[PDB]
Parts: sequence; C-alpha cells; structure tokens
Amino acid sequence: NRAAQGDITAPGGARRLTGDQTAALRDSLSDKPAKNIILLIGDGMGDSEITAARNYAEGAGGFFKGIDALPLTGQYTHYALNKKTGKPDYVTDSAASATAWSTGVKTYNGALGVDIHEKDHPTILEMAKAAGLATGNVSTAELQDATPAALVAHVTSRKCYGPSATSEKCPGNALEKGGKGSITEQLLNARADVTLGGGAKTFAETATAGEWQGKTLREQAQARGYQLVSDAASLNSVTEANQQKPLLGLFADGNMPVRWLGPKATYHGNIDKPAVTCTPNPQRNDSVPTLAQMTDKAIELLSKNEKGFFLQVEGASIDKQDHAANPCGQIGETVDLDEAVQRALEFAKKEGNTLVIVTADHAHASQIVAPDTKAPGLTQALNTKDGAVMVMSYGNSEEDSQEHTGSQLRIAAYGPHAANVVGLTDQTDLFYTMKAALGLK
Amino acid sequence: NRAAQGDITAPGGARRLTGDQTAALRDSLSDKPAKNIILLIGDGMGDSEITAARNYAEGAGGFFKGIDALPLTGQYTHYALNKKTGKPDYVTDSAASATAWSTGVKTYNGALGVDIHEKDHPTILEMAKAAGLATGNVSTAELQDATPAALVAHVTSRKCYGPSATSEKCPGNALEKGGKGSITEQLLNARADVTLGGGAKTFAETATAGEWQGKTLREQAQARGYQLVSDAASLNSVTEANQQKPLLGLFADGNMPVRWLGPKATYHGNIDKPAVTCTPNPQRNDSVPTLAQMTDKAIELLSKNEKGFFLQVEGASIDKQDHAANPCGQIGETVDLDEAVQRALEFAKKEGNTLVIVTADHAHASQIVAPDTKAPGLTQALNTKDGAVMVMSYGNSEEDSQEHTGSQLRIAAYGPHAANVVGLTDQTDLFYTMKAALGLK
Ligand SMILES: [Zn+2]
Ligand SMILES: [Zn+2]
Ligand SMILES: [Zn+2]
Ligand SMILES: [Zn+2]
Ligand SMILES: [Zn+2]
Ligand SMILES: [Zn+2]
Repeated sequence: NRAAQGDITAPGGARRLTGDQTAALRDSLSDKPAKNIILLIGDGMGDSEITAARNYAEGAGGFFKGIDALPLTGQYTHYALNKKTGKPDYVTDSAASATAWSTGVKTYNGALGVDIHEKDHPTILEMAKAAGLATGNVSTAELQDATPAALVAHVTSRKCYGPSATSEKCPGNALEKGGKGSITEQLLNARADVTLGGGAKTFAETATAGEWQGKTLREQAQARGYQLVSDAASLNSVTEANQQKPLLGLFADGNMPVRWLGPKATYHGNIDKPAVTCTPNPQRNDSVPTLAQMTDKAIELLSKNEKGFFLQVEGASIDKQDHAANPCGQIGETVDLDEAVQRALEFAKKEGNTLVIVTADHAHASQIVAPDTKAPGLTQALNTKDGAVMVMSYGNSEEDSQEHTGSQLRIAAYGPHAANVVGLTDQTDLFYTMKAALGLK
Repeated sequence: NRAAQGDITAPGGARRLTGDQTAALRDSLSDKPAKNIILLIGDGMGDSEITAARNYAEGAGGFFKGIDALPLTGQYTHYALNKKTGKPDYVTDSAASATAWSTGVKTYNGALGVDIHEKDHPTILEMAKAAGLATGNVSTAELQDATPAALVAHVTSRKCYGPSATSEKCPGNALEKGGKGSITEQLLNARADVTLGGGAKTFAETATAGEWQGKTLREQAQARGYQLVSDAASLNSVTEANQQKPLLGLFADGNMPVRWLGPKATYHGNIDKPAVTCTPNPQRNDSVPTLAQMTDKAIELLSKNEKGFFLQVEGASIDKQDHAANPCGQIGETVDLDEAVQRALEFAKKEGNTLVIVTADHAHASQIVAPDTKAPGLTQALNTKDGAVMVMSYGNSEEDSQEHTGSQLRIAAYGPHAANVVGLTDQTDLFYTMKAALGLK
C-alpha cells in the first residue's frame, strides 16, 4: 500500500511510505524464470493520465490498488523511426510502439510486426506459442486495432483490417497477391488460445482467396474450430480454450463502450461551465464484459497450461477519449484498467511465478493545470473524490483530435525479472525482458 | 550506460540494456548510513522536459551521463494544499513543493517552511547543521527564490525577499514586528557553510531593526564573518568554508544567465518559422560560474567535514524558460544540470557513502509533439543531434507565462537508502528519506 498515511495537512501525513524500503525491495528481486507473463497496456496512459485518474477517483493522496501497486518502476522511451530516413520520429503511434515491445525492433508509424524495410519479425506471442505456451490477447479496442493486432499480424499499414482494405492499402500483404493476409486473417492464422475484444464488423467481410474463399471471416473462424462468444454470459460459460478449441470473443462491432460518460472539454470550459462529475455510461449494456471480466476468464483458461502462458491486456480507450478531449471517458478507462490490473496482481501473488508489467505505448495530451487556467485549447473542471476542483487541459491540436506526446513514461513490474524495467530503458528492451524471462528463443 | 546499443533500425539496436539487471540492482541496494547527501533539483523538470532535452542534445537513443545514470527510479506526487480548506491543490508552485521535501509537511502555494496554519517547521538543512554536518545550498536562481530559500527561511509568502517586501507582504515575519525576518535575513541567520547563486540585488536593502539595523544586508554578511564572492575566479580561490568563515557567493543581480540562446516559441511556429538550432548565450559572461563549477567548489569545501554534509543543487532555470516558452533556454538549462549531476555522481562513486538524488519540484508545460502538429499554443521546430526535427508545444496559457502541470514525475537515486525513491512516493517522503539516511533527529 502507498496511500497517504494520514492527515495530509500535518507533518508526515502525506507520506506514502511507512518505513525503509531496502529489505522489501531486495525481496522483490528474483531472477528465477517466469512461468507466466501478463502485460497490461494502457493506451496513451502516461504519468499525467495516471495522475489525473488517481486524483479524480481516489484523491491525490489515494492509491490505485492495481496500477500503483507494482513495486519495481522506471521510465522508458517509445520514439518511432522515420520510414525514409531511419532517424528517430519522436512521437510514435500505437502500431510502431506495439511493434517495438512485441518484436524488439523499432519501426515507422503505422507499421505492424514489420521493420522500416517492411520485413516481418516474429512476435512475443508467436514465440510463446511455438514454445508450447498458452497465449492470450485481450483489448477494449476493435481487435484489428494496432495494440492487439501487433501480436498476431505483420502488415505495412495498420489500416489493413480485412481483405478489402488490405488489397487497396497493403497490396504486398493481400492474400490474393500471395501475402500473409489482412490483419483479421493473420489473427485467425496465429490462433492464440484466447482472443477477446471488439471489432466484429471486419468479420463480416468475405475472403478473396485462400482455403476459405467466399466465406465471411466469421465463418472461417467457425470452420477452423474457434468457439465464438459475444457477451459476458456466453464468455463466462466457456470451460476451456486451447489449440483444438481456441476462444474468440467479439463483444462489439467496433470499439467496446466506455465505462464513464461526461461532457467533452471545451474552449475556456473550466471558466464558462460548472465543474463536472462523471457518471457510469448509461449506454453500456450490463451484458458487455468489462476488461477485468475478460481478464478473469483469460487468466482462468490459460493458467491451465502446465508449461505457462503469455497474456496481453489493453485498456485501449484511455488513449481514444484523451484524443476526444473527454476527461470522464479517459479517467473511467483508467479506472477500468486498474481493475484488470488488480486481477493480474492477485493471480500473480498467489501463483508466485508470474511477471506482471504495467505501462503505456506512448504519452498523450492531457495535462493537469490550475483551476483558474486560461488556456488556448480545450479544458474542463472536475470535482474529485477529495472535494476539490481539478482542471484538465488538452492543448496540442486545433483539429479534432488531441495528439500523442513524446515524453518518456512509467513502466512498472512485479514478479520474476521485474528488475529489468527499472532505471531508463527503451520500449524494445521490454521485448527482450519478456523473451528472457520466459526463456524463449 | 543506457544509450541505445547500436543501429536503432535493426533488431535490438535501440536496446538500452545489455543484459539481465537483477544482480546489478541487488548490488545497488544498501541500507547503511549515508554520510553525505546531494540533492539535485531541476525546477520544472518533468519527464517531458528530460525527454525533450535528451532528444535534442544526445539524440533519442542517447543517454544523459548524469541525469539518466541513477539506477533506482520511481514516480512521486507533489500536489500542494489549499490554505483555507486543507484539501489538495493539484498543481503546486516551487515554494510549497520545496517546503515539502525540506520539512516533510505539505503546505499552500507560495508558502516557505510553514504549514497551512503558518506554523514554522524545521528543515533538513537546519537539522543537518544542528547534527554537526556541513551544509550547502546552490542554485542558478536568485538565492531568495523559492527553491533555495525553502531550506533556510520561514515565511508566509515567497515574495518576502528582503525587509522592504517582508514588512508589507509578510507582516508577521517582519523583523521590526518581532518576526524572524525576511528570507535574506533568515538566510543569513541560518548560516549554511556554502551558499551560491544569484540574488545580489536584495542584499542592497538595509535592515529596519535588529543588531545590524541601518546597514545593508551585504554589510551584515561581512560583519558576521561571511566571505563574499561575486565571480568564478574569486570563487575558485576559496580554500575553506565553515561556521567561522561561511561562504556566500552572489553571481548576479537576479537570476544567473542561461547557457543557451534561441527564439521564443510562437503560434504556428513549427509551420511558419524554420527549424531552430540552439547556440551559446552571448549574454553569459565566462566569469560567471556554471552550475557544475558551483557544485565543484561546494563539494570540495563541504567534504572536509569528517561527519558529513548535506547539499542541494538547483538547476533553476529549466522552469523559467519553460514559463517563457523558450526551448533552447529550457534545454540548455537541462544540459547544464546534467553536468552538475555528473560531478555529484563521480564524487559519490569514489567516496561511496553518499546518496545522490535527482528530481524536480513539479511538472510543466512543454510537450514533444509531431512535426506537422497544428496546435493552438506556442510551438517551435528544432534540429536535434539525430539530424531530425523535434517539435515542442506550450499549450496551457493564453497569457505571457506557460504554466506548471500536476503529473507525477521521475525521481531517481544512487547510494545508501536510494530504495526509498522506488515505486510511487510523495514529495514529503523525500524529507524523511533524507532524514533517516543521515540518521538525523
Ligand atoms: Zn496508442
Ligand atoms: Zn491501442
Ligand atoms: Zn492514440
Ligand atoms: Zn518550480
Ligand atoms: Zn526554483
Ligand atoms: Zn515555475
């Protein structure tokens, strides 16, 4: 626990520590192998986003019981490459970053599972599976989106969702041109044991070539032995997931719905609008599983493999609501993630051989600023759990989408080999940390 | 060393790690006493600021040999308190934040060494000196400015530089009303062995009461046994500093000039103005010591003391140039600090009983964004060491001054007790960390 000790107005009352950490920390260090790994990604979840969520939901002196509880921490850099020059491109997108931690190679913005030369490289999930480990890939995004796609698809543009877009935009990748296929087709080939998220829509396309031609990708999935679920009760009734019967959960047509609703930040909104309180999203049907519920089932199913498992969990819409300049949506998706993280830590603490990592793909726009701020972008005032006003500012785009930022950001870990996130590292080190911790080749 | 391995375009070439860190970090873990501490603060130096500076000066895959080299890292919270309510104020100023790590108690914005009830609390410097340790206080700001002033002064507003402003803004601290006096008067009473910075201007005022009434604060210093220096050569030639002959250096009227010149960011500056390369500041005379040089003399003089020393070093103008939306200024001052950090680490590695800590008082405005960004605030394109463009954005104030932000930010450390900065901590923990490390009371 790292909440404030007591009365934050008094001496020592805002302390998060109760005693010397040296012994505890020594004891947090083990370089025995990891049997399992859970990687949780908050898309766009930089320190700022963590801090704003913490402040709103738990109070400034509060503590995220998942997010904030990983004891080994550092900062890592997630710059991409300029595709022509090979030089750094200081602000990555989700595809280049996800490619870095999943393959160990930098690449250009938009690219999945390929380097700047457009050459494929195998992913941590593929190398898990090859070693006979169970594999999970979970996200609140449409499953074609960069973050989950990067683990199972090798394509020259992240827009290559299915056959249609792939033919037009990744001709080199398209099945009918002899390539590996669209992101959705490659996802079906990769056959992780557990794949849960949104993105049903693209499954309605029919393949233009290959063994399942003329059939929707949904049909292909059924033809190939996959159990399809599409809501929380059907997911919960699944009793196994393996190579003979892999699980594919499709819980929405595009992105899964956000947990909280609030208004969009506006010009001078912290000055001209009253403070806001977020509310649970009245549009999110109770029958859509949450990210922690997706995470439960995935852990439950994968932990059955005696050899071990690799699991990626993405809180995808932190980023998407940060783009939308929607503090409540943004914060709620961070709360959402913290719940999934608690699940992971609770399994990992009891199992004892599980390395859990929590970070983001890149930083974002949202800034916490003073209540009287007069800023040129979009702002909004929030009433926090402390009963004070926090203002959030989105000040880096005049267009309709607040943009990523280049700042290094937090990475934290618990479990075997967690030492390797500490100090300054690069996103590509995380690939090798994962590879090594599981003893893969 | 945590530079990129090799060819950042190739598998594994952006890695910062050369192998498994578990055993190295184990060996970084000592709970034996610290004999000395050196605390370096980059004012306004958030993770974004570090990143921008590294990107520019060392390249994206580069490594600050000082700043980036401390092996035990975490993230800390620095929210202040509303004076009336006692609730968190999510964006601190430099006075509340420096009060927190220097006394271990939160306070309101603009307060120095006092809590929200205006009650004094002892500082780590005062406590060091009482235990017989040598003490230094160094900064590129005027020495009355919040960050250095917090170690030696107790006032209700940070604006109470000398007798003149203290009588009218901090009437309860004014000497003529029976208070402890202005920041400058209290600074002189506290009598650190070594005190170096700017702020000569205020020493020209005359005291309104007390033993040295009717004399200038400069004459008071002389009369009280202090050796006064005003430039690098005179500073170089000092051979001792102690309670009989304490050292006070005053190297500028107000703030010391910055190291680098470049133009101010402007609206659409990344688009309408060409890329900038920073150059050295023609206004900074060579006779002005640098922060590293100040740090050198300080370390050398203070290390005479057999029992130990406490030293704080502030790269103060990272913040001020962030305020002024001036990337070359901001970056130059971060490079300046990295040098002073190198001095400190070199000294700690050789002496081996010294805890060194590098952090910031709070986060700031500057954001690294994409080259074609169209932002509503102030931007600028810069040519980095990698021969690529980085754009920087200042997007949270339509006034002449860009504003602090509340994100938690990096704290890093090296030496005995440095475990206590790892994970999530509060800025007030840092006080207690320092205190227990030095066995103080
Ligand atoms: Zn992203
Ligand atoms: Zn994503
Ligand atoms: Zn995004
Ligand atoms: Zn400051
Ligand atoms: Zn300062
Ligand atoms: Zn400031």
